Amino acid sequence: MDRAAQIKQIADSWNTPRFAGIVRPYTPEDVYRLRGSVQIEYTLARMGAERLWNLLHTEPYINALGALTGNQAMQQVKAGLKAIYLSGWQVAADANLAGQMYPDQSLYPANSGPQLVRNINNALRRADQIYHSEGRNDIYWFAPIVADAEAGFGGPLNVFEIMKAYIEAGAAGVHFEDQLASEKKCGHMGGKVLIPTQAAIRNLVAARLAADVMGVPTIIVARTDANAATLLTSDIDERDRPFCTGERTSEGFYRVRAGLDQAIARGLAYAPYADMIWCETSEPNLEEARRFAEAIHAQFPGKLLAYNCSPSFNWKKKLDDATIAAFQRELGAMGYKFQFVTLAGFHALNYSMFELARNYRDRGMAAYSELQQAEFAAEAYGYTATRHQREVGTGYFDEVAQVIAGGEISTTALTGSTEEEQF
Amino acid sequence: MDRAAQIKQIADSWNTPRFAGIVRPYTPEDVYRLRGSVQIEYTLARMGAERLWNLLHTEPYINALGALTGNQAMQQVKAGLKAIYLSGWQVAADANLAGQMYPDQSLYPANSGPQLVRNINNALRRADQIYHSEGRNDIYWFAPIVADAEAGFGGPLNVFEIMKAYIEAGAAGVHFEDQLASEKKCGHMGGKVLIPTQAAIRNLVAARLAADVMGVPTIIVARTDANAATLLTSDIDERDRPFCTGERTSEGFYRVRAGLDQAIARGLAYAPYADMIWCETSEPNLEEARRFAEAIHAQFPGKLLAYNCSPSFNWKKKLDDATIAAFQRELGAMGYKFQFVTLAGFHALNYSMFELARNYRDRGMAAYSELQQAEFAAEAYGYTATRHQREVGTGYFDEVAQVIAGGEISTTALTGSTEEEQF
Amino acid sequence: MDRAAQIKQIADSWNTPRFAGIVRPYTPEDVYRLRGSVQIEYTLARMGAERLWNLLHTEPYINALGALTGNQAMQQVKAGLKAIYLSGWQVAADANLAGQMYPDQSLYPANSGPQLVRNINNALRRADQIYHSEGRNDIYWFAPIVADAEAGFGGPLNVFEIMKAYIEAGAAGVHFEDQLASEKKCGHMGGKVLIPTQAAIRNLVAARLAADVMGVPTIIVARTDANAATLLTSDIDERDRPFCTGERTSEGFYRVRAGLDQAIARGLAYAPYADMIWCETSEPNLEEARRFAEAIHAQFPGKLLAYNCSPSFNWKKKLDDATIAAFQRELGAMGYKFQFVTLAGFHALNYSMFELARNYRDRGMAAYSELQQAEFAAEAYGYTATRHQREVGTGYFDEVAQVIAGGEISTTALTGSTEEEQF
Amino acid sequence: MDRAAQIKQIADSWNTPRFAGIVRPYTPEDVYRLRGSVQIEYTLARMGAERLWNLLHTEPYINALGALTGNQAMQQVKAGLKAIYLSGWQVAADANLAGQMYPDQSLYPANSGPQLVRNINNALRRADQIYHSEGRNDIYWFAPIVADAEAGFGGPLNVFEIMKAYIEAGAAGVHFEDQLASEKKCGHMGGKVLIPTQAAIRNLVAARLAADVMGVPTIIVARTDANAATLLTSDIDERDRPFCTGERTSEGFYRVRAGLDQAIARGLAYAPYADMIWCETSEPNLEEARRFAEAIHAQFPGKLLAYNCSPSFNWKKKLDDATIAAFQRELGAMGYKFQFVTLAGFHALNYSMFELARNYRDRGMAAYSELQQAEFAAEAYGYTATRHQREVGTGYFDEVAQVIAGGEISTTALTGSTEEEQF
Ligand SMILES: [Mn+2]
Ligand SMILES: [Mn+2]
Ligand SMILES: [Mn+2]
Ligand SMILES: [Mn+2]
Repeated sequence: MDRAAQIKQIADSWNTPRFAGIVRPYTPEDVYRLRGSVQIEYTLARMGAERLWNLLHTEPYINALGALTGNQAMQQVKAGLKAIYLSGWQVAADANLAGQMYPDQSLYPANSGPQLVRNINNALRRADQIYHSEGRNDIYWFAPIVADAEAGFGGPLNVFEIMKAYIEAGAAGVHFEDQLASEKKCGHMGGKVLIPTQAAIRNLVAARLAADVMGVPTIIVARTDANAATLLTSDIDERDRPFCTGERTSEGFYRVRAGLDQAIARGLAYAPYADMIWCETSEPNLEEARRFAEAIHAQFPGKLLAYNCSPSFNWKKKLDDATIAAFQRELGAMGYKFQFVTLAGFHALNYSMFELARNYRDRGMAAYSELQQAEFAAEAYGYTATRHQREVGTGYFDEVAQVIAGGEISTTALTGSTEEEQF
Repeated sequence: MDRAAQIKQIADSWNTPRFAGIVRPYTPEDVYRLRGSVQIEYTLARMGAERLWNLLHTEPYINALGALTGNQAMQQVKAGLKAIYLSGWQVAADANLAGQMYPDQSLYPANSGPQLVRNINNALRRADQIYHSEGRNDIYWFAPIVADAEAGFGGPLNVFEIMKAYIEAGAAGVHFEDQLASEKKCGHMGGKVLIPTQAAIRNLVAARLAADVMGVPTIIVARTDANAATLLTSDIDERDRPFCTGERTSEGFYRVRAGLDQAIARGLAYAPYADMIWCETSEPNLEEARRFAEAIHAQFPGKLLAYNCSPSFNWKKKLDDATIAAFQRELGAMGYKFQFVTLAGFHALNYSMFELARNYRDRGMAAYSELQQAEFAAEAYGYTATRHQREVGTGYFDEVAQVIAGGEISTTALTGSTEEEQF
Repeated sequence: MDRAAQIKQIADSWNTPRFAGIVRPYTPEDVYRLRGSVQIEYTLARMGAERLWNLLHTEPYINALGALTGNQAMQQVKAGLKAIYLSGWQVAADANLAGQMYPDQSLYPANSGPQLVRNINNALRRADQIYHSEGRNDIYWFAPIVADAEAGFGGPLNVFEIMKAYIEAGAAGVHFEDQLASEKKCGHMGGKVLIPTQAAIRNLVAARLAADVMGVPTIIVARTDANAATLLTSDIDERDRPFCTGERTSEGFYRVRAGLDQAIARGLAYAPYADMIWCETSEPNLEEARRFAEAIHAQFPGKLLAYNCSPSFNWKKKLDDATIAAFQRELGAMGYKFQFVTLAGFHALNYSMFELARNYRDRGMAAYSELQQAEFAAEAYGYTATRHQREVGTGYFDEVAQVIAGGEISTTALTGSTEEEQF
Repeated sequence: MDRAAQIKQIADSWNTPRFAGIVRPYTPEDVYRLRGSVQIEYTLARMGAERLWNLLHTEPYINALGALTGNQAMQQVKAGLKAIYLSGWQVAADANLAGQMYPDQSLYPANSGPQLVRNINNALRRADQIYHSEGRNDIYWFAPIVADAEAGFGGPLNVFEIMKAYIEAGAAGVHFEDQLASEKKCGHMGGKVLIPTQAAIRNLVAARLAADVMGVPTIIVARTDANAATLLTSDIDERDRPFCTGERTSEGFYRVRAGLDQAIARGLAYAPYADMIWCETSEPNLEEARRFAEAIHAQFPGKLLAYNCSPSFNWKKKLDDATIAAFQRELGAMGYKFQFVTLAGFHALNYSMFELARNYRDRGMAAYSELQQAEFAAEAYGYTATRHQREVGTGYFDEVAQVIAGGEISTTALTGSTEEEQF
């Protein structure tokens, strides 16, 4: 009976040092029933998961920046960062399948993040294909990507579906938050509304079930928005009543005492279900992170923690230049093994085009010459995109075109280009 | 007869200073027969063509940069550039509906170009919604976009469809080139192939017909890659026979004598069927542009020209600081009223992120600080995206939410945000 | 300061027979503040809106079927139906931008509906382009489409965005229903959850404010699932308190007294905020729809109703042939001016393909030739797709190529075709 | 090296009974150089191509229908067809990412075809998912898909790129035709233009290289339109000169003597670089088919052929009902192991909706109840889609939902649904 052999193999897989901490309130029987008859392979997802787990257990910490194009993810890997962050904020702003500029209010189409992850993996694969074609070895391009699944884009089935989509697109890891989908909001926005703790756990179980049904040890990050969230949908859950002042808004939200206490309560509740815990934060406060991490290690020794080094903070207002300089080392040492500047891509794209565009209006081609000279200078450090035809794969596609002809083509592109003759 | 007015009203619109020197080898009765029973209204396109036309005549010249995201487009407009360039090179590298990193060899889906125009206009539309709600109006958001139609992605029927798609999306001008569509290549790549003059003209006719059928006076830009391309597909056209050496390649291609000679032949053929002539060039050489300008102006005095200040040139290697600085004034004088840096969008993005990522790898939040610190300094020039919640409409959608609510609303986004607290 | 002229124009358009007894809890100045500098024209939306309203005021009733491709819509208009239904259920199952087969649980991307409207309006537009070129005009092609906006896919902001999307696509009417977005099911599935009355009203205001913002009088259709829904998110609304039992579920949902009385409570609550009321129903019961009409008209005389002649009912099981044959004429007398078979596309498509497939396995082209004959015979009833090159516009694009070629062209498609030879 | 060992794995995988008599004008080392550093698994494409090969070699022949929705493909598999045809034509008319209705004139976005293969595999994945959850085995859902790549949509790299696209979407075979890509049109349209035989060969080689790089034995079908095509781009190939009259068109096309001898010249040139050969024909003439099967097998013994049972033929005009009944049986014994009704999807869809729309326009719900009854009748033969909630996976998701809850759930959809009361 290969039914009983398959369920056997599911079970053995579940019972390894990965998953040591974690609870699955479903049998292997259940996963078997719901995964169909043919097990599809998700190479980039599996590789990304295994590589992210190992980095997280073998590095001081993993520091990322959000990317909203493949070209950005590419230059992040070229610089030597070992993981890539997929910001829903950045997706709303400038990269969704509605083609709109959106504030972080869950207004964009739900397949936007997965498609971007798929685009980022595609850029990374072309980089690798190009490097491989030149017999280079100096970069491992399949950087784990950690993706924003917001509040699930609805109910647990919506969670289940987006988890599967992120895996198909090949994400190493996926974060889910405890906000009301109908009213999801940026973590550094007012008006945040919590769901019942049991609600947030159902969401996390749907993540893991999805991941199991795809047969990938995708990393589940449980985020909580409870440190600032002074609104709750329902007082039904015994764990949430203690935080309810017993008053109610004209929409019938329950008012709650937000602060590290409600953040810790949610963190503790979610941690048997999550590979990593994320506590949204009003400011960069190394002390608040020490107390949050202390609280969580108190009952969950060595549980991975992630920290948002948000551009949503005015860093040099909240902190002296020495503390900033040490911030990621300090967060490192408390257990925050994954740290990510969420809106790095937006700020990098918007500021960089503003400075070029404004100098261009003023000084025309002087502005562009200066950028091209900055790009040449940066070649000493790894940068190469100044040679933009090679950068995007004109080299690679020329070699394809030559294998297809047999050496006899008058239409080789990189040969006789301004790139080969002026750089 | 209501039909007779419609056929009269088309004709009247053709017989205006807008179409002063340009030939339509088809009749008002034709446009009528092909345009359906209902006149659909393309506001963004009409506005853009009318303003692109008025600007190219009023202003000394109009310099633009390539946008590949809505955000790049909008920061170009905020920095006071009066028009946006849509590079297909850029669509191919990092912004196409296949989600692939591609060289400039028409590998991406043909609807990628227009989807991006819509996306950009969606962003300028949200910027305009924002400024309007705030009673500001110190900026004109609806900058006209000039878009890459490459070589029409195939036959004249393809040219027809991609022009309509671009007008639907709100392009002000579209540019077609005279490369073989199966073998289309960056203009600065080797191994480019010409179609005959009559085929190149069929494409520009199909493009005006598209525009006449939609009822919009869209600027038509005709590009010649003949300045460098030494391959041609047919010896069929009288005007081209003079350039064929007599050699033929193993593929079939007729070899031709490239040079300013061929470009002038092509430009002069195209000039009566286009609004603006763009001679692709292999170095940023002003005498070459002067020679070309006077050649067209000899026959077509006051005909509009376009110069691609290509990042595919190495400006300091090829020019002294004085020329670079004066380059665009020079071109404007010669009659080049639209000057564009095609790959600006690409190099801003890649350079900016390689530089943030690299500094961030060594120095953690100290690097991100310097970007935030620079973003604040940039406000002296009119940069605002440092306050990123407001930049992308958080404030606009609050107003909408409060109007929907009466005013009784607890889930407002911007009030209570770290953005109001710390900025 | 032409502000005051523009605000006056907004106000006047609101005091017309259209929008008689239609409540807007907002001012013309609010609309002015949100709509932006510039007023983009939505020709199909305007036409469709204006036409659908006239049709509901001059016809015994409009009876329509569900469409999930252009071709389907196209043949519905060819058959003489005057309007088109866009089913979210059908989007779910076989026409969504995730390209997944889903049950009706809002598991698909929220832009799938508006995309499908654009595609239909495209097919219809080409049908029109063809007929116009051939000089025919026995069909008016611009049958208004009524589109499913489910429960807004989230909050009032989610509603406002999806309305505007539908208006860009060219919908005449959009329905919203009073289920929770995260728990949205098919109205004939079990375990539906209502939101509070004040919540549904906010969604219907967001809808209108979207329409006002876009200068288009789009039909708004408030749906209620309160006839069958035994759950509710919150007892906050004074108006809902009567229906609550006081039991709450293990998830916190308040049990309520599902039935025509709740359906009626919601209908009367929504009626002043929508042009059309639709009471979902669990069997085709004329007496039921009589009660419901009497109740609404009791307090809102004239109010247009809409009825789902759902395929989710077994029509033979529930009704004799006499009533089935009378059903739509009876509803029309009651004020159900828009009646629609939601899953007509689904059953037509799956049945037809299964039957062809089943026969083709056993009998090969013997089976296909029966269909091919069935199709010729259908020419008695007005079918023409049997000649499938002319059906999709081979002739029309041939007319375009000729105009382009100046009559020339040795590549015409329909000259030489097996269609001219064999049909 | 591990390099030499990977190069070998490639070399060994070619040196097998598949690839039989198949020339690659490149080395395993070439595939290694271009394939990047990781090799991604492609389960559906590998299963599809292994199964297709196996069917084509063990069944008397495979007969398949066109499909333009997953639902159409679903039902094709359920009625018991062993394979699915993806038709570029159908994609043009009612299934393209332009959302346009198009004639078969290569006017749609190239990734349309691959996007539709994804959707269909998804549909079959959810059917399989359902049948597993109900513990059924009677149907094998993973029916191989044969998809249209037209003329590669451009140069050989466009062929490279769409072949990959088709593989990562899970296509089992892809077909390529020797018409000029910019003038590409229906096999049964006039005005077809041939590319040189050397160029047809590059496109096939491009196809094999893509499949080899993704490491999947995708079935390549070479198609020729040289039976009817009387135009050619270049008289350059020495195999093509014989058929040149020496006349030229104004466009510069070479007139050629079209017919079975030209199609046999193309078939014999292409045979060594394809697994299966396809001669496009103007009528369902069994003699023509024997003369082709013969010409080809004379030099390429046991070469698989494909036949288009085209709906572009008026079947009962050209043949007696005796010959029609026996048509696929005969073609089979001649060696035509793949036989497909290209446009079955279009005809099934347009017929069934026109018929219902017309009946519904006259007799209202009497018309719909006749279809539903016709649907119930069909259950005798395996149809089940009349219970439409179970068909699209409401049951499957109810089980997912119940495993996430652990049995404490009041929002189960089939529980209390009209489907479970009336069916
Ligand atoms: Mn987020
Ligand atoms: Mn280009
Ligand atoms: Mn629905
Ligand atoms: Mn085809």
